[PDB]
Amino acid sequence: MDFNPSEVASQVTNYIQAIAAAGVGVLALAIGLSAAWKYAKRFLKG
Amino acid sequence: MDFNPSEVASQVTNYIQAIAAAGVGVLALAIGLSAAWKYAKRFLKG
Amino acid sequence: MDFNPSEVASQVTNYIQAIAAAGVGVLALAIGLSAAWKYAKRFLKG
Amino acid sequence: MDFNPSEVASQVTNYIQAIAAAGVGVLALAIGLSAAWKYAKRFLKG
Amino acid sequence: MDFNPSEVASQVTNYIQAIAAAGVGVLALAIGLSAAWKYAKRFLKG
Amino acid sequence: MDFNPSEVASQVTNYIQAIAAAGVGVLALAIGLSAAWKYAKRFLKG
Amino acid sequence: MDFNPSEVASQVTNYIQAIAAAGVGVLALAIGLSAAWKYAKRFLKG
Amino acid sequence: MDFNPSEVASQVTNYIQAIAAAGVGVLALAIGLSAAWKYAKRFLKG
Amino acid sequence: MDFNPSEVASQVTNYIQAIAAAGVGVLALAIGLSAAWKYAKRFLKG
Amino acid sequence: MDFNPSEVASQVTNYIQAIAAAGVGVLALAIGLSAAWKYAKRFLKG
Amino acid sequence: MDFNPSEVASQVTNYIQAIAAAGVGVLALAIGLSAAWKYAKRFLKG
Amino acid sequence: MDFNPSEVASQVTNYIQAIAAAGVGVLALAIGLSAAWKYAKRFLKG
Amino acid sequence: MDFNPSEVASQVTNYIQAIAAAGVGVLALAIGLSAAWKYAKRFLKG
Amino acid sequence: MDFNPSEVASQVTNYIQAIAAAGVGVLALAIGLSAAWKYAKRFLKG
Amino acid sequence: MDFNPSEVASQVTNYIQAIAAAGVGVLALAIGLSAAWKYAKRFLKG
Amino acid sequence: MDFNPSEVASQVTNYIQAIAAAGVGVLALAIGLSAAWKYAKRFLKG
Amino acid sequence: MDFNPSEVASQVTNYIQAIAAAGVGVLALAIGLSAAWKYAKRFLKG
Amino acid sequence: MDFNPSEVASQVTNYIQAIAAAGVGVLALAIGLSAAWKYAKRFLKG
Amino acid sequence: MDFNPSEVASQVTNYIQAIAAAGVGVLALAIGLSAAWKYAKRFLKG
Amino acid sequence: MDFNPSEVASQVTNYIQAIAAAGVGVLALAIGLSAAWKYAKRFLKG
Amino acid sequence: MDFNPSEVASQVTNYIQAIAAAGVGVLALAIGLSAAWKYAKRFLKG
Amino acid sequence: MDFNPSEVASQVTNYIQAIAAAGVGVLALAIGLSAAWKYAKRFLKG
Amino acid sequence: MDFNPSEVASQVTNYIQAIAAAGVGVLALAIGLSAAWKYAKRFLKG
Amino acid sequence: MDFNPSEVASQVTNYIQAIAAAGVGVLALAIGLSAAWKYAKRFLKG
Amino acid sequence: MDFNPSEVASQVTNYIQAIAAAGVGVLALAIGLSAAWKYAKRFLKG
Amino acid sequence: MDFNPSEVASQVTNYIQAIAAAGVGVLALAIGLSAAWKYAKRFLKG
Amino acid sequence: MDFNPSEVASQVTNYIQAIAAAGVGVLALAIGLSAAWKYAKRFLKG
Amino acid sequence: MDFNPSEVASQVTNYIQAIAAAGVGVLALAIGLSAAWKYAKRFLKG
Amino acid sequence: MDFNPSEVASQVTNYIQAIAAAGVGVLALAIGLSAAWKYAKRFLKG
Amino acid sequence: MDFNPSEVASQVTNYIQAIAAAGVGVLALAIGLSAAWKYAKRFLKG
Amino acid sequence: MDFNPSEVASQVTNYIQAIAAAGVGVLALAIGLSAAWKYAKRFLKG
Amino acid sequence: MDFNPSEVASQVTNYIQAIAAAGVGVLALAIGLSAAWKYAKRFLKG
Amino acid sequence: MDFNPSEVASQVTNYIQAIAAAGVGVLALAIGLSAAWKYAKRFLKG
Amino acid sequence: MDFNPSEVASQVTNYIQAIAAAGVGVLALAIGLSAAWKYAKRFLKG
Amino acid sequence: MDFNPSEVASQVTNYIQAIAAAGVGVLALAIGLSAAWKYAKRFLKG
Repeated sequence: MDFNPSEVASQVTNYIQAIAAAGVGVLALAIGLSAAWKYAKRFLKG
Repeated sequence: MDFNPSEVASQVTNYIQAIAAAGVGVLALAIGLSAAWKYAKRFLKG
Repeated sequence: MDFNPSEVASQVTNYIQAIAAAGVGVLALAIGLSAAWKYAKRFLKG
Repeated sequence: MDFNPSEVASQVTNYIQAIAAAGVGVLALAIGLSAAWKYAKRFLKG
Repeated sequence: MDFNPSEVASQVTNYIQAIAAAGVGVLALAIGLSAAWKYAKRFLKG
Repeated sequence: MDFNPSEVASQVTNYIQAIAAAGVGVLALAIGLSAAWKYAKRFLKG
Repeated sequence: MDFNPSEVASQVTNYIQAIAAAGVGVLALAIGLSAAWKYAKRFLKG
Repeated sequence: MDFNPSEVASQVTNYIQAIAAAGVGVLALAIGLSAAWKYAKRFLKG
Repeated sequence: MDFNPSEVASQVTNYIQAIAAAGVGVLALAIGLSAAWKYAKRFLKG
Repeated sequence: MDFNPSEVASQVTNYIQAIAAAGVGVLALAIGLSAAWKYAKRFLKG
Repeated sequence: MDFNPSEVASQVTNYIQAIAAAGVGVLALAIGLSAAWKYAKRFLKG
Repeated sequence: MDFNPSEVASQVTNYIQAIAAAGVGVLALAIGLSAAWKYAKRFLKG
Repeated sequence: MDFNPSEVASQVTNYIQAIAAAGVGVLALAIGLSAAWKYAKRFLKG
Repeated sequence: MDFNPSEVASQVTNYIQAIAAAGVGVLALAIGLSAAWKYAKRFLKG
Repeated sequence: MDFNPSEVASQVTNYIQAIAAAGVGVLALAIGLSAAWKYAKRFLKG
Repeated sequence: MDFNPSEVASQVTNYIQAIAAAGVGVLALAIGLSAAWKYAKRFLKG
Repeated sequence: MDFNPSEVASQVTNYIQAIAAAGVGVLALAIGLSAAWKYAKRFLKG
Repeated sequence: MDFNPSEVASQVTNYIQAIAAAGVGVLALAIGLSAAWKYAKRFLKG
Repeated sequence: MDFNPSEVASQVTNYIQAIAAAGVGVLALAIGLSAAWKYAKRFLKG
Repeated sequence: MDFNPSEVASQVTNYIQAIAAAGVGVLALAIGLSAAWKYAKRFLKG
Repeated sequence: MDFNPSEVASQVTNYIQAIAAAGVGVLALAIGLSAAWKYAKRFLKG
Repeated sequence: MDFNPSEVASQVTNYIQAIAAAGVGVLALAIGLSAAWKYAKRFLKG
Repeated sequence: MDFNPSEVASQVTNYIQAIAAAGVGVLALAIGLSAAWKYAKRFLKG
Repeated sequence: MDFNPSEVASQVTNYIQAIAAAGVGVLALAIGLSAAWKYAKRFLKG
Repeated sequence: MDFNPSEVASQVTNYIQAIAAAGVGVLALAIGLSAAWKYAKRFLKG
Repeated sequence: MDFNPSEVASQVTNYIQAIAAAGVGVLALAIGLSAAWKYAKRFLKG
Repeated sequence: MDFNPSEVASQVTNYIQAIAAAGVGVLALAIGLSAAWKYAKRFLKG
Repeated sequence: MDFNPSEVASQVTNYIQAIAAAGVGVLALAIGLSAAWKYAKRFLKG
Repeated sequence: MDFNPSEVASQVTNYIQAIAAAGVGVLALAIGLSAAWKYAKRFLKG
Repeated sequence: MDFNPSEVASQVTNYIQAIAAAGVGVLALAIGLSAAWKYAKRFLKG
Repeated sequence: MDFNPSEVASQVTNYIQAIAAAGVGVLALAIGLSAAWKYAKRFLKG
Repeated sequence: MDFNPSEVASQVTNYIQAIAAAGVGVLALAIGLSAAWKYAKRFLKG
Repeated sequence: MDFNPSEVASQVTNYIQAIAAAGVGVLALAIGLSAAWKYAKRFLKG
Repeated sequence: MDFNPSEVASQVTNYIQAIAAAGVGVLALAIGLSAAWKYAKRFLKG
Repeated sequence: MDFNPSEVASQVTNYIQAIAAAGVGVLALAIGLSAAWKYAKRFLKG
């Protein structure tokens, strides 16, 4: 069993598409907000 | 999840239309008034 | 357990809606005031 | 402890009501005076 | 004993709720203050 | 598999064209507005 | 008994699905929080 | 010893009440003065 | 007596279930803690 | 004597409760201080 | 019987193809995961 | 009686199939575990 | 049989070309992403 | 050493009493003069 | 006397229960400690 | 075979010229952009 | 790939010619107007 | 000797009280000065 | 081969002369422009 | 590339000769007019 | 003499209590110091 | 090679004499002009 | 050597008394001048 | 090298004596003229 | 018959060429694999 | 000889008091300087 | 050889006196200039 | 026959030149790759 | 033959001069590049 | 041969003087430049 | 003579007390040093 | 000869004093340098 | 002949002085290099 | 014939000088190589 | 003659005191060295 460990490269990688997103990916709703958060202060700052 | 963070550009931006207005936008009622406020003093100043 | 860490993206994000607000969000009562604070000085300044 | 940092928005904000006043707020006694100060010179200026 | 190490995930995690708070969590009383601290200087700065 | 990791340089980079835009790119509608936001206050300021 | 040690590959592997999760897996509730923990400080930091 | 690091949140925080004041806090005697300092120049400026 | 030494495979193996746990198994209470121990330092580190 | 090595799991583990604390645990008095140490510099930095 | 022990080289070797896989081979499902496990922590770590 | 000692080669060999397994063979349930035992420590170690 | 073990150097090595790739190689799709993942946060960070 | 940084608030502040005066303070001899300077031109201007 | 040497299997075996323990068995008090010994260095190492 | 492992230094190194480029190298199209990305915000910021 | 990142200096720079213009450049139609805006008020002011 | 490493938590910690002060602690004489340093420039800046 | 790694100091360094320029170096055409960009707004601002 | 950024001083400066003129320079046709504009009112005012 | 080798388990074990301490045990005075050593550099690092 | 990095202080510094001039230095031809630019408007303004 | 790093707080601090002065301190001869520089223009401006 | 940065206070300051003059200093020939410029208009204005 | 036993040295030796190979010789297909087996774990381990 | 290896704990530990100092300890003369080094740049930076 | 590594603390430290100066130290000729550079623009700015 | 066994030293040794290479020798193509494998991850890691 | 094995120390050692170089030695062309690789990102990062 | 391995301390150490320089040492020509690189952007930034 | 061989157990055992020490026992002076040797490198490593 | 092997403990140990130094001991001249090497980059890094 | 075998202890031992050196002894030229080899990578790694 | 068997001690012994070498003696060319073989893997391993 | 063979026990035994030493006894000079030989490699290995 050697073809096994390669086909597996498919096993980390499918676990990763959304995952890589968890900090960066759902967060864009709150994170752009860090940007949106800027405007929060400038209307105040202008 | 990568299409996520772009679609999100829609999330800061919709939070911004009125917001950008808060200092400049409701204030035009009181701010033009800073202008209107000028006349306040000139009828007095003329 | 891999579906776990994604469903979790729901765990930072729900902690964030008000939170992101704490500096920008309650503060708009005092912060616009930084703007309102402007007028404080102009009636004096005009 | 996450509800903590929001309830706290109450902690900057209560520190701010008078505070925001310190430069603008007690000063209106002396500052309007900057205005009152105008008249000081005009009776002289008229 | 293998079910042991998983049930344990409960052992770090219960040690963490307040803990994660210690720097961010009690500190919001002093930290928002870093924000509140801003106003400290602006009434002075305006 | 070594030609793989280079061809991949194509994988971050295609994820980036719009992305790099998200803060700077959709925002130019609201951001120029930060500029447009200037005029907001000057007609008031002039 | 030689088919034994292979069928066994099933014995480490079933012990692993949740297990691999214990540090990474339950922790995403507290760990994303390390991320969520970021926001903790920025509303303060902005 | 885990209850230790939380009870400690009490250790940074008690070190902070006056401390946060050092730049903003004693300074209000000299800093409002930056404001008071304004008047210094206006009686001269009026 | 030859069936003896096989039936015995049952004798090491029953001695092993908890045993294998001793370093890894009770320790997950203290070990996850090595993980929990991380958070110990980050609230401090953030 | 085989029940011995398991009962022993009790021997590392009781040696560990405070111990795990030594770097993280007494140190929270000085370590939060690394955090408290932050404020040290900001009142200076603000 | 001497050709016997060589033909036998076929007897260890056929017992080995999957076997060699047992730790490395089924495990790639959980092991790449040790890699996949990395990403677990970075979305959190980024 | 000389054909006897050869036919006997059948007598050690049938005693051996499971036997050879006793240390390696039942143990794969606990031994892979030595491998599974690895993961025990890494979720802790990661 | 001695030429055997050398010709075999061909047997590990052919098992290795893709294999060496499994962590580094398929992953460049997700890994550059760790890089691509950077941009995820900067449009937010800029 | 934590009482140190507060007692120090005494160190900027004592450096400030005259200092704050340097532009506004010695200058009142020349600055009122900017006022006195007015009269310079009016006896000429009347 | 032939039943003698078998009944005797009882004579090595009863000498062995604790004995097998001597290196592994009392030592678990000091040996887990080799494990406990790990923590000794990590609180220092973390 | 010893001259082999040196001639091989040629084998990592030829795999590296473009590779080293993958994060830094294709990315300069998107990365300078991080710089170009600056200007994105300043025309807005000026 | 090293000549790549330099040739790229061409990639930010071509993105910049008009861009640098966006706030300053289209705006001269409205901005000179800030100047033109002056005259707006002087015919009124003269 | 296990009570040793805990009692020792007393050994880093006593080395730390002043130490933590060295950059933040003696420096408040020069650092507030960074603040005091501000005033240096404003009497000049007002 | 030890004289190799030093002679190589010549290999990063020759890759650097223009490179260091890429952000600062081609950009001076657009960057001074950030300065030139100032004038853009002042003729408007004067 | 270091001689680059100096030769560039030529790039802002050539963009400036007419530019500096835009508000002051074309405007002298309309601006002297602000002066010419005086006469507009005096023939009326005399 | 068979009870001998067990009673002896008492002979390694009594040699071990302090001994196990020698690297970990006296060293906590210098080792926590490796931790204390951290602070050495941070007051410098902050 | 340690005398190297000091002799080098000569390498940034020689790159700096004109350079520091680029914004301030060639620009004095156009910048004093910002001053000269004043007069542009006053002959108009007087 | 631990008393060393504290006694050293004396080493940055003695390097600082004049130093802190270099920008603010010798410059008061030229900087008040920025103030003195004001008068330069007002006798002209009055 | 620490006495260096102080002796240097001599390096900005010698660059400043005439420099501070450039706008205020050569200009007094043209600037008093702004005053002289007054008379230009009054002989006309009287 | 004495030349017999020497000519026979040919009889063990011809039985040995492949034979010596059986453990080392066919096994290089599976054994290098023990080496190849290394890589199995490192792509996972890197 | 067993009391030997413990008494020896005295042999690493006496080698350590100054030693632990070498990087952290003499260096505080140059390292605080890294801090002192800060001020180097701020008088320049203020 | 143990007295060696301490006496050596003398070897980094003597390499450091000027070195620490290289960025901060020769640069004060050009850096104060960053300050001197200020005046460059103000005579222009006043 | 005694000169035989020495001349034979030639028989293991000629079997060894390539052989010693099999794990280390062909593998340098894949092994340097373990090194080359590093770069795989750093372009990703940088 | 005993002088043989020493003269041989010459046999590993001559195989080593370049060899030791293979990872460190040819690689300095690509490795300094890991350093050169830094600059890759900073011109982008500055 | 034991005096050999010490005299050798001379063999790593002579390989190190320039070597240690390769990243830090030739690079000071390009690295101070990272500092020199600062000025690149400030004349632009001032 | 049979009591002889037992009384003799006293003859190996008295030869052993120091002896067992020779590698472990005198060596603790140099061996802890292997530990002490650690610190050798960390002050360097920290 | 039994007193021989103990007196010998003197033979490894005298071979060790400098020896233990070879990697750690002469190297402190180059190794502290790894520390000194830090400063190499920070004057550049500050 | 019995004095023979002792005098002989002189025969292994004289064969050993250099010999023991062959792996450790000539190799220190290449081996310290394994240490020297470290630096190879750090100038690259720093 | 009795002097015969002693003179013969010369007959095994002369057959032995090279012979003893055959495994250890020619092999040092390939065996040191087992050592040299180490380096084979470390340049790869470093 | 029977007392003869016992008195003789004195004849093997006196031949043995040094003899037993020959392999173990003179060799401790070279053998501890096998231990001393360890250190040979670790200063290299650390």
